[PDB]
Amino acid sequence: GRPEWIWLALGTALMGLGTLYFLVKGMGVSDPDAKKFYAITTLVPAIAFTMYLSMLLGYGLTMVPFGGEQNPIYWARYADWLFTTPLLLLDLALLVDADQGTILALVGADGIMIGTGLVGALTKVYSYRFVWWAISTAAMLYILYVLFFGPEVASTFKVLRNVTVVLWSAYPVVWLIGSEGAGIVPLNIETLLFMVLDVSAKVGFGLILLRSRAIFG
Amino acid sequence: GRPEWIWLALGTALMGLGTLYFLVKGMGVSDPDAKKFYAITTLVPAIAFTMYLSMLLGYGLTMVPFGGEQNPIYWARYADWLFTTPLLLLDLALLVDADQGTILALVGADGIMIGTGLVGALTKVYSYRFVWWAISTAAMLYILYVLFFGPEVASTFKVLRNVTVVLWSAYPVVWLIGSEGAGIVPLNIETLLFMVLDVSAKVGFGLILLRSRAIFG
Amino acid sequence: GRPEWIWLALGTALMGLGTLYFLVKGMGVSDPDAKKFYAITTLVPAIAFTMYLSMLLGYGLTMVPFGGEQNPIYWARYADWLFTTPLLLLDLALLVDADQGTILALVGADGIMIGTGLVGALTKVYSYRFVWWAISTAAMLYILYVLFFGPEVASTFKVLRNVTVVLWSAYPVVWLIGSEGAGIVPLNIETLLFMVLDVSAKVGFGLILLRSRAIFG
Ligand SMILES: *C/C=C(C)/C=C/C=C(C)/C=C/C1=C(C)CCCC1(C)C
Ligand SMILES: *C/C=C(C)/C=C/C=C(C)/C=C/C1=C(C)CCCC1(C)C
Ligand SMILES: *C/C=C(C)/C=C/C=C(C)/C=C/C1=C(C)CCCC1(C)C
Repeated sequence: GRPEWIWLALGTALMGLGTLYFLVKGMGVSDPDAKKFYAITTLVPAIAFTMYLSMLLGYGLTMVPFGGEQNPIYWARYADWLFTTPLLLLDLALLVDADQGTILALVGADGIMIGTGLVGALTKVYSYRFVWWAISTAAMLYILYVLFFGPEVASTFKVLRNVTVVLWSAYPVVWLIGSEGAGIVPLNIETLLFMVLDVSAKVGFGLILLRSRAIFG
Repeated sequence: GRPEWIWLALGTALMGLGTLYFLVKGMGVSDPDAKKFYAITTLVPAIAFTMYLSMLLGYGLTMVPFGGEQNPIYWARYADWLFTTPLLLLDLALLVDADQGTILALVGADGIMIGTGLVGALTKVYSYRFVWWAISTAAMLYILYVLFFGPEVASTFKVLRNVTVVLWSAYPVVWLIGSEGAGIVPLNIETLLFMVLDVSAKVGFGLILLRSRAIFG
Repeated sequence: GRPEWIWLALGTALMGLGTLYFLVKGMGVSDPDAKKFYAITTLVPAIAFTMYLSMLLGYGLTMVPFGGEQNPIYWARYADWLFTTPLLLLDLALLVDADQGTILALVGADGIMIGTGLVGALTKVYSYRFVWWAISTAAMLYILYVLFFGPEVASTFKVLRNVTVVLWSAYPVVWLIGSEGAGIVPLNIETLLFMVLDVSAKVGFGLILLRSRAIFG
């Protein structure tokens, strides 16, 4: 029905498989630290899976009036990211044994990032949408700042940090030019971009982490 | 007005009394571990109380169109379970000194279980409701799996585990045959079943736990 | 447009500045304990800032029918308080090294306090609104009870405790006489009162705490 459906179906499938793979891979792990990383990393795509399914079936989709039109907004993404983005930061923070003050800063900022993103997404005054985008972006930049200025461990963290910064930074650009923002890129193509980003930031990120010896004490 | 009102009133009352009883019972406890179990166990029915009240007054009730009808759906249950089910798992996990990786797995899975349950409850495409029910059930079965394959302590945990598995497993069956699912059992009877299950899984479970010497260090 | 706009604008500004001040002030802190207090205390007004902005732009405002009228209800306050009030309790609890059982009690009770407040705010049956207000108030009184009956540290905690009790206690009175309750005080004046309370309980509270040597190990 909706041209973006194929990407949602493929997104659902790839999150589903990634979840199952990490579930299997994690069986037999007894190391307490390793358990933590498997739990976090498996839960990410499991949640993403349910929200991709939500969007595919049309449950995670609403219409937001602005700019003199009914704009199709997939709210289910913010429900996803609200839980998955903090968990991904938690993998990075636990990897470097970050202290609780820094964890709370990252989680807090993340919560704000997604929350303002959501408000932006559903705002009916076109111009205001972008005020929310700017605040959320500030919060993202704060997160990237902490990650950078807040041997196997070092090495794996550096790789996952670089992966994070490049992928996460693309989301505000996609949002801004997409159907939630300027509407210069059509929803179908926006949906494809977000699937590639999400699968890379969840399953891609997850394969790198769970194959490393850093997760083990 | 609504025939199920009596069960909601009785549910409200019994959660209310259970909360007060556990509040009193917990006064004077100085043991740090015991405090944790009293806090968790008292908070469960306190939350359940407010949501039963919500449903009784009609605040926690919405109409969901599907199958060519306006179906009365008490959404307030998912608001309740979203917080109470994780807390009940937290009692069990703390009882056996489970590690944080296992706690996060259980909490995560629980969140998914209830979240998908909620989406199912509010889904307007009849057939899709059951896709959500199946996912949520998978998550429940994962939880039951971890509880089983993930002396006073051992003994009390075994009793509370068995209580949990039997009561929790009935919820998907009640949902499936109830007004949220197949609609072969009328809402009034469905409401009665859920009250008996909820009071047994919260106050019943809570009496067993708070009377045990396992809670003490 | 709305006469209360000036207070929302001023509220937004003052939370914004407080956030920036605490962000700057916190740079260079290396002490793990101090980090925790800076993270918590900076995040409070940051969240408050976004919700004040929400209300100013009109996003955090809905109309609730009751008493034969369309009543303008700023729901964005409960979204704010839901996260900021627990964080403020967390500052106090960490200050006195409270145990996890007490933290969970305070957080739990807080969650209930705000949650019932929200339900009250949006309830369409006028008389029921006040049942919810009474429950939420009970939860508040429980919180105040725990704070009181549950040298620099002692001294700073006593000052912040006294600040908390006096400011927090005014909220139910403002709600009750305001546009959410009895409607004897007009929304503009209610909005002013809440701004003064919020800025005092967040920035005021935050200046006292972050200037103390108690935050340091
Ligand atoms: C699995 C999903 C991931 C890792 C998603 C990350 C999402 C972001 C970093 C989104 C950022 C946004 C902004 C900074 C501006 C406002 C719009 C958002 C929410 C797309
Ligand atoms: C106090 C409440 C308790 C212990 C409730 C537990 C609820 C469940 C285990 C519900 C499970 C469900 C499924 C597995 C399938 C989908 C429908 C649900 C949410 C009823
Ligand atoms: C930054 C905000 C703060 C510290 C707000 C605290 C809010 C309260 C203590 C609100 C309490 C309420 C009641 C006890 C009764 C019901 C209405 C409420 C939610 C206003």
